[PDB]
This record gives sequence, C-alpha cells and structure tokens, in this order.
Amino acid sequence: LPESFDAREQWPNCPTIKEIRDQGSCGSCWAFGAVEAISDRICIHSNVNVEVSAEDMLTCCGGECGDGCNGGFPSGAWNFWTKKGLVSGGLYNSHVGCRPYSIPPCEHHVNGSRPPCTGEGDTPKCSKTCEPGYSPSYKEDKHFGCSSYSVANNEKEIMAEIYKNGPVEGAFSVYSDFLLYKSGVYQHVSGEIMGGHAIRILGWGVENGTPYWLVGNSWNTDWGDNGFFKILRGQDHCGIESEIVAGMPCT
Ligand SMILES: *[C@]1(C(=O)N[C@H](C(=O)N[C@@H](C)C(=O)O)[C@@H](C)CC)O[C@@H]1C(=O)OCC
Repeated sequence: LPESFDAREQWPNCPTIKEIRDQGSCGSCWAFGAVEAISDRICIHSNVNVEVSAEDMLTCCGGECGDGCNGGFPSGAWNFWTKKGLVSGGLYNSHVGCRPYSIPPCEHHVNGSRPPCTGEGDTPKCSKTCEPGYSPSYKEDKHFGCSSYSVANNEKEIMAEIYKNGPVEGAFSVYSDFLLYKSGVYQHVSGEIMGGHAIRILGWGVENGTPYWLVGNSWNTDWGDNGFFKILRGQDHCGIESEIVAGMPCT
C-alpha cells in the first residue's frame, strides 16, 4: 500500500467523492456516511453517477437502522441498500433526483450565513414517491447493493478495502474539542463526550510524521477543512477503526 491515498484523485470520474453534504439539524450521520460512500462506490463499480438519497435511507429504513434523526447503525444502513435499495436524491432544495434531502442546511458549530443548527429535529416521513417531474417511479429508481459487510478493526485491512473498493463508512466518539477542528491531524485531548458520529473515510496520509485518515464530515463546507478533517490513524483513536462498514453494488 502507498504511504498516501486520496480517493478524490484516484477516481477523477466520480465527483461525489469530493462533495460534502449537510445532515441539517438531525442526528442522521449514520445515513449520510452510508449514502455518500455508496454514491462513490456505485460510480467506482459501474464506470454512472448517482446522488444516493440520504432522505430515502433516513426515513424508510426503520428500526433495522436505528432511530432516524435520533441516531442509527451504519451496518444497518448498508443492509437496507442490499434489501430495499436506495433511490436518488440530492441536496436540500436542489430538486435533484427522486427524493432530495428535506432538512435545511445549517451552521454546525461555526458562524455563517445559514441559521444555526438545532439538535432538535424530527425524522421526516418515509414517502415512497419521487418529487414532481422526476422519472422513473420510486420503485424503478431504486439502486441495490449486492453485499453488506464489516471491515475488521485492522489498519491495513481498512486501507486495502479503500484502496481496492473505494470509500467506506466509519464511526468514532466525538468529544467537544473535535467541534472546533480547522486543520491538521485531529487528536482528542479534552472535552465532554458529545456522542458517536458516523462519517466517510476516503483515504489516508502522513502529516508531519503523524499518520491520518482522510475524512469527509456531513456538516457542510464551512466547518473544519472545507468540510473534511484528518484524524489520527493506526491507534483506533476515538474508535475510528472500530466500526468500519461497506458493501458492493449489484453488477
Ligand atoms: C450521528 C450524528 O449525527 N451525531 C450528531 C450530529 O451529527 N449532530 C450535528 C447536527 C452537529 O452539527 O453536531 C451529534 C451527536 C455529534 C456531535 O448520532 C448519530 C449516530 O447515528 O451515531 C452512531 C454512529
């Protein structure tokens, strides 16, 4: 394996790999990390570009994935993809795809032009219909996964998985000091625990001798390093290597 790897550069024909979404005032990171990586993998393994609907995942999976805006289980999300499939759907108010995200973007622990996020957000309804004007039908717009698996808490295996099959979804414990991240390799040193957080790992590297994972957060682009962040790699820091999940698209 190379010392560094950036899925954005390795798969130039898959722009979803470079995009950063906004989960809004809803604890739907479990769903976002999943649909983002799935969007990447659909492009990687069928090179078609599709913005997989975070809305479809968040609202229609149900108990199998957890509790909607109240948090969920990443591996459960990839299972839904293989069982029920996922329709397309872009950013809030984009009118892109079958089911665009219905929760407004907001400021995540930063100041900006958008309204500040409010932890309190309800899970939208599971509507099995597409926005007006979009074709095909909800059922016909479903994209299915053909496998859903968990990658071992092993740095090399995780790197190999990414290197070969594309970005994966992961999760780690968020402490308050992470909220103010701007640059460099994040290492937890202080702050009360905020809870678990699911994200998308799309690569790795070494900064000033410090090995790290290249991660895409779902708190919009004005948070962190243009929406991305780097976190210590190799020591299961904050459990970043403990809950890696992925899957492969059908044909
Ligand atoms: C993942 C999650 O979404 N976490 C919360 C979050 O992202 N909040 C946004 C609105 C923000 O700007 O902080 C929050 C706890 C993180 C600080 O609870 C879900 C989940 O399913 O976690 C399990 C992996």
